[PDB]
Amino acid sequence: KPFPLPTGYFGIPLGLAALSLAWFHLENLFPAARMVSDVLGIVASAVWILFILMYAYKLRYYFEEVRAEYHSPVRFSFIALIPITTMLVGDILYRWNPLIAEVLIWIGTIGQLLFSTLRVSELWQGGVFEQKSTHPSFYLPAVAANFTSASSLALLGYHDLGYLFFGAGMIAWIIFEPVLLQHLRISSLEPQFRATMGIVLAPAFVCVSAYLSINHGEVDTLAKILWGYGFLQLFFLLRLFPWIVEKGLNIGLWAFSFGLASMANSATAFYHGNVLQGVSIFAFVFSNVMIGLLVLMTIYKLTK
Amino acid sequence: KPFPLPTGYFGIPLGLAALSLAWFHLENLFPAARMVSDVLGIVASAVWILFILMYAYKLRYYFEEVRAEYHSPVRFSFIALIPITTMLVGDILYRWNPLIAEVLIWIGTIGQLLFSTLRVSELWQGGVFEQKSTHPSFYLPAVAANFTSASSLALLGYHDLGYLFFGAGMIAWIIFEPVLLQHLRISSLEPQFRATMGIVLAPAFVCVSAYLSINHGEVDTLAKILWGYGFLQLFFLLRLFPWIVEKGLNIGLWAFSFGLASMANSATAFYHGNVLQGVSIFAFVFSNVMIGLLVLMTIYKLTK
Amino acid sequence: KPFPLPTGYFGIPLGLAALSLAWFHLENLFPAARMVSDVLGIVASAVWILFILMYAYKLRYYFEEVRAEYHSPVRFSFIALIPITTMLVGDILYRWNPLIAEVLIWIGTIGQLLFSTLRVSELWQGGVFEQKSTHPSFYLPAVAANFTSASSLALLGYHDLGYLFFGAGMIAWIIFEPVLLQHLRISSLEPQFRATMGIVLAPAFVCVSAYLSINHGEVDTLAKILWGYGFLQLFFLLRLFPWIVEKGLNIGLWAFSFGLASMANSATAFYHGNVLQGVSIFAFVFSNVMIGLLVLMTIYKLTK
Ligand SMILES: CCCCCCCCO[C@@H]1O[C@H](CO)[C@@H](O)[C@H](O)[C@H]1O
Ligand SMILES: CCCCCCCCO[C@@H]1O[C@H](CO)[C@@H](O)[C@H](O)[C@H]1O
Ligand SMILES: CCCCCCCCO[C@@H]1O[C@H](CO)[C@@H](O)[C@H](O)[C@H]1O
Ligand SMILES: CCCCCCCCO[C@@H]1O[C@H](CO)[C@@H](O)[C@H](O)[C@H]1O
Ligand SMILES: CCCCCCCCO[C@@H]1O[C@H](CO)[C@@H](O)[C@H](O)[C@H]1O
Ligand SMILES: CCCCCCCCO[C@@H]1O[C@H](CO)[C@@H](O)[C@H](O)[C@H]1O
Ligand SMILES: CCCCCCCCO[C@@H]1O[C@H](CO)[C@@H](O)[C@H](O)[C@H]1O
Ligand SMILES: CCCCCCCCO[C@@H]1O[C@H](CO)[C@@H](O)[C@H](O)[C@H]1O
Ligand SMILES: CCCCCCCCO[C@@H]1O[C@H](CO)[C@@H](O)[C@H](O)[C@H]1O
Ligand SMILES: CCCCCCCCO[C@@H]1O[C@H](CO)[C@@H](O)[C@H](O)[C@H]1O
Ligand SMILES: CCCCCCCCO[C@@H]1O[C@H](CO)[C@@H](O)[C@H](O)[C@H]1O
Ligand SMILES: CCCCCCCCO[C@@H]1O[C@H](CO)[C@@H](O)[C@H](O)[C@H]1O
Ligand SMILES: CCCCCCCCO[C@@H]1O[C@H](CO)[C@@H](O)[C@H](O)[C@H]1O
Ligand SMILES: CCCCCCCCO[C@@H]1O[C@H](CO)[C@@H](O)[C@H](O)[C@H]1O
Ligand SMILES: CCCCCCCCO[C@@H]1O[C@H](CO)[C@@H](O)[C@H](O)[C@H]1O
Ligand SMILES: [Cl-]
Ligand SMILES: [Cl-]
Ligand SMILES: [Cl-]
Ligand SMILES: [Cl-]
Ligand SMILES: [Cl-]
Ligand SMILES: [Cl-]
Ligand code: NA
Repeated sequence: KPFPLPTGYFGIPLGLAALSLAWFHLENLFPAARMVSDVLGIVASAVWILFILMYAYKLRYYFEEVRAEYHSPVRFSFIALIPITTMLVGDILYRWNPLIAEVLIWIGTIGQLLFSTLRVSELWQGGVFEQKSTHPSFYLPAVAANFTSASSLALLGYHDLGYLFFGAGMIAWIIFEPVLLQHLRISSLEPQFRATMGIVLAPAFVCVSAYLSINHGEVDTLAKILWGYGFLQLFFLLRLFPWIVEKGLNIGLWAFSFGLASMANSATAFYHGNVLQGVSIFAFVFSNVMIGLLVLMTIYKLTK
Repeated sequence: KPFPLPTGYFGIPLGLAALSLAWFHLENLFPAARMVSDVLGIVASAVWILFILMYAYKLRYYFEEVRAEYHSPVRFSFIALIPITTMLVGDILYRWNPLIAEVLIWIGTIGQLLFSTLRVSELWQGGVFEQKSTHPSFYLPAVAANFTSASSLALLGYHDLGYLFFGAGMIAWIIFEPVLLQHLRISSLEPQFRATMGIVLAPAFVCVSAYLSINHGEVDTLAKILWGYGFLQLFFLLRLFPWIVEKGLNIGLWAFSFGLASMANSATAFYHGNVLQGVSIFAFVFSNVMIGLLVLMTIYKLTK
Repeated sequence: KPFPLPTGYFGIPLGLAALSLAWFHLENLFPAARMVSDVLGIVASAVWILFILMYAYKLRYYFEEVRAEYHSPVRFSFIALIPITTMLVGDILYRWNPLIAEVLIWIGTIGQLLFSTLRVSELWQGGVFEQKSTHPSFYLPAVAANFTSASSLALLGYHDLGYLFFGAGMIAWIIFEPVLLQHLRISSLEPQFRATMGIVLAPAFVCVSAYLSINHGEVDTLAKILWGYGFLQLFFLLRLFPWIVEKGLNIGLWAFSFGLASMANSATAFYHGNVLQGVSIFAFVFSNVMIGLLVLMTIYKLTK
């Protein structure tokens, strides 16, 4: 029996793809990592293909559900997961076929830029977006899609292009988070949306990963500044975790994967640069354990 | 028959002065640019003189209109156009008389600092500024006046002073834009004010132009970050343009000139630094075509 | 007759400790400064000890007042003064006993991190913090505690750790000030709270002092950017001062000490780096005169 695939589900391959790329950067330090990087990679791409097929199905037979998602001042943001993961799969495929990889990366970059130009600017005409629309998911089209373009174009050798996209993501981040934290302080989020709190972890770590990708792994003052703020939000989120899962654990916690994987990626670069190697090992293992718990609970839900 | 000159009209020489200075930086790459730079320069200064005279007239015979502008939590910002363009005319005059140029630049810097100290701080006593007061024009006294002081003082050799003013402008920018974008998302702007959306283009490009002026044209990571965010807002604004001019074209679109000219200026520096030369040429030509359309429509309105 | 010590009173040794450390950095330029640095230092530590004892008393016999402070979405922030000054006293003691100094600095760092993880994140569950809770004092646990950890750990040789804490403070600063200034524009502050406006001066100068502490006194572009924004807020505050003390002078003005002392500290580094030496001397003297007026009025209040 057919069914419209919920767009949020792209968060699953996203996380897994990100984790692949983290292990991929351990290769020259520990060659066995390459094996791990391949397995995650293949799995992430399999799911991605399947999900793309399902979403194409949803575009033909449930198109009005997609349109309603697209016009919502909140739900549209999850549409951005599609180009994002498309770019990440591109990065994975680069290790085997740089030509398919570049095609995918350009599809994802052009698509996310076009999505945000169409929709996020249109938010500025007012009267649709409301105060209660201020959701962490807004980071996906505004910030994460940009950081992913930046690292992917860097992967292809377009470093200055990557810098333009990186600046767009970083300043969009700093421009949106103030009002998001203020809204969280005043109204916060209903249990149905609380799992979305995990995206709050993402901006600093995704930022630093894209920055280190474009600047050839140079762990400078900026990268440490970013890492400090990221660990601050990590601690806040750890303290908040009981409240976030107050109504029970659920697949929505895949929202943390993006931050967790990015932490692991950044950890790798901090480890090559010989900066805070102990914190790096801790971060790398902790994000891997957390994404492993997520995969275990997702298999338990699927097989039951 | 006398008439009080609307303060917004200083936007016209402002734009033209900025465009002059952009072409001025092409001189060592294409000497013919110097000719263009002179013509724009002279025209910008002519208008400036005329406008200053009119505004002096308005200060003597319509003073209460100026006072009402000054006390408004929205309209006061356009007063800042006067020192800003005063500084820009100073920069133009530097090519011929550095002494008049320095006098003008100090007048403009002291005047804008004194204006903002008097008025913007007073906003913090509450009860006059309202949520509906959150207008893009607030960037003029808070951000642009500062960036203009920074580049002008740099022009005079006061680089560290210029850096103080640059930091004031950049952090004021980052501190105000979050709530401005949130307000645009929720309420946006009535057609009477929509042309003011063009000032949203300005901060990143004016920032980067002032930064490159103070740092001797060094196109570094910061300048590329700024350029990326500026092009993001440019694209948003292009998408929004039909809505902005929904009630018809009008002289208010001169609000875009400041961003457009600044883009052209930054383009010049990016071209000397051999960074994204294709994007630079595109930006330079596009801003020149847009300001040319503005001059053509302003002549059509004046001669009809 | 016993009495619960008001937590805000830690602002007094804080300021004095900060001023000590400012003079301490003049030593190699003017050895007499070391004498001044010692006197302030000893006084700051005496008060600190006394205040700690009183607060321990308040914890045993007035515990419910402390708990009510802790649960308030506004008043909790002053609790952060305790670790902050604890760290500052640690820094002073370093000149004589590095072992006690390190113990104090770790107590203060662990304590402030734990305080903010417990309480500031909990703000994000909503419904307690209100729009009217947006107070400048929020900078203490969010921003200043972090900058103080950063400089203290640097003092101990943990420069990369210090950078993590510095980034947390700087991005927390930039993330909170937008909504604070917007709230000040719209509602501002009742006379009972107006003295708290002095904390608005603090972020940029405390930031730059921590940054120069961690980066070995290198006065670079960032430090000048910060100094420019700090002087902008200084001027705004000077203009606002009559309104701030509209209902009369009071001990609450010690809220300015933290910014003033930090200005003096930054001035020292700017003077060693040979950057804006005239502005540096002015800043150093002006903050010293202002904290001296504060000490004089506090003695007049105590002896009367
Ligand atoms: C579904 C994702 C694409 C599948 C392509 C798998 C290619 C198998 O790649 C394997 O790993 C090594 C290094 O990665 C390669 O050198 C070899 O091709 C093979 O050992
Ligand atoms: C990934 C989502 C892309 C599709 C987003 C849907 C946006 C289209 O929007 C809709 O398109 C219709 C076409 O008939 C028009 O009739 C409607 O006016 C318009 O609202
Ligand atoms: C949120 C904004 C943070 C920007 C961080 C900018 C830090 C770049 O600062 C650099 O650090 C080096 C220290 O090793 C110095 O040698 C360089 O002169 C300095 O430019
Ligand atoms: C990304 C989220 C971090 C992992 C969530 C761990 C759950 C934290 O809270 C849980 O309850 C108690 C602590 O509160 C402890 O008994 C458990 O260790 C922990 O599982
Ligand atoms: C990345 C975070 C999701 C992976 C699983 C984290 C573990 C959550 O485990 C937590 O343990 C508690 C008992 O200690 C339970 O009461 C909570 O419901 C449960 O969330
Ligand atoms: C109204 C603005 C001031 C007018 C001064 C015009 C000076 C004419 O300047 C012209 O351009 C050359 C380079 O710019 C100069 O070397 C020469 O003076 C002349 O060729
Ligand atoms: C460029 C605009 C500068 C002028 C701004 C007007 C600010 C003066 O403000 C007005 O000045 C009057 C002087 O009689 C006083 O009576 C009023 O109290 C005061 O509101
Ligand atoms: C919004 C804040 C962005 C600040 C950008 C800071 C970037 C300065 O970063 C500099 O980039 C160079 C790469 O060429 C490195 O060699 C330097 O070590 C590094 O300090
Ligand atoms: C700074 C503003 C950018 C220039 C405004 C160009 C007007 C964009 O929209 C106009 O309508 C249609 C596109 O929507 C096209 O037919 C036209 O090319 C264009 O003139
Ligand atoms: C800098 C932007 C102002 C200069 C003029 C931009 C051109 C705007 O041209 C646009 O073309 C459309 C038809 O294509 C018309 O419907 C719009 O009313 C008109 O704004
Ligand atoms: C209450 C704070 C601790 C008191 C310790 C005071 C130690 C007195 O220190 C004095 O200053 C000199 C440099 O500072 C030291 O070399 C000498 O110990 C002494 O001259
Ligand atoms: C420096 C301030 C530290 C103390 C903050 C008080 C936070 C404790 O909080 C209180 O503790 C009580 C313990 O009996 C509990 O019964 C209450 O549920 C709880 O609100
Ligand atoms: C608010 C964010 C401001 C960040 C300031 C970053 C400035 C670092 O910029 C540095 O300045 C030097 C100029 O001496 C250049 O030589 C370096 O290449 C450049 O990286
Ligand atoms: C940190 C606060 C700065 C010092 C406060 C100085 C008081 C400013 O205002 C006071 O009133 C008049 C100016 O308005 C003048 O007569 C006085 O010089 C000044 O004392
Ligand atoms: C750091 C700021 C506090 C130290 C004292 C600053 C001096 C404030 O002096 C001011 O002078 C005015 C008269 O000129 C009085 O009317 C004000 O009440 C008084 O605040
Ligand atoms: Cl579930
Ligand atoms: Cl470590
Ligand atoms: Cl018109
Ligand atoms: Cl190019
Ligand atoms: Cl008092
Ligand atoms: Cl100086
Ligand atoms: Na707000």
